[PDB]
Amino acid sequence: TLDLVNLGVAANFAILSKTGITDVYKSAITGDVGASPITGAAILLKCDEVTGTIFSVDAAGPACKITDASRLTTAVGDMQIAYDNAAGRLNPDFLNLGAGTIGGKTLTPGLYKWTSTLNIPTDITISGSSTDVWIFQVAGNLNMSSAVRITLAGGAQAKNIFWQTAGAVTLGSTSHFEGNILSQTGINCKTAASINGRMMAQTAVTLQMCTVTIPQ
Repeated sequence: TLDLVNLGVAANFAILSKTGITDVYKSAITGDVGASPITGAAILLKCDEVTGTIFSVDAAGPACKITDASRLTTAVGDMQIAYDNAAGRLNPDFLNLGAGTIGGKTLTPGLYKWTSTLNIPTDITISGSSTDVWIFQVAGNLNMSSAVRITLAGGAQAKNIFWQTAGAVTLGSTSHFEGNILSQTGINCKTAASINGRMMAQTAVTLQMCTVTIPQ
C-alpha cells in the first residue's frame, strides 16, 4: 500500500508559495497562508479573505501578517522535500492513463505517472477507502477545465491525495479540485474555482475569487 507524502511543516498551510500569492477580491481561504523567500508584500490577500494566519518573512505584507522567517524557511524546505518525495516514487500502477486526458474516469488507489501534460476536461471520481492514497506524477502541466468537479467516493479523503506537477497547474473557473498540489511552478485558479487541498507552489499561487480549504 502506497505511503503518504509527508508535508512536514507545509501541512499547516492551505497556500504556501515561493514568489507570492495574487488574488482577485474576494477569495475565501480556510487555513494558514505563507510565502518565502519573497517579501510578504508579494502576498496580495486581505485579512478578511483568510481564516487562519498570514505568514511573512519580513515586516511587509497584509495588516494581520505574522513575521516568521524561520517557520516559512522550514515550511518551504518541507514543501520541497515533499515535492522530491512525490516525484521520486518508483513502480507506477499506471503510466499515461487516458493518453493524458482523463475526463469521466473513476481513479482507484495507487501511483499514477504522466510523461505529458495531464488534462481533466470533464468530471472524474477518486474512489477508495478513508485510508487509501493517490499520488499523481505529472511531468508537464496539469489542466482542469471550467466547471469540472473531482468527486471523492468510498471514503477517499482529500488529505490522502497528492498531485505532483513539473509544470504549472491551471484550475478552470468554477472548477472543484480535491487533494494536495505540489507544483514545481505555479498554481493558477480562475474565477470561483474551489480547492479542497493545499496549494504548494515553488513559484506563485494566483487566485480569482477562489475558495481554498485545508483538508480535514
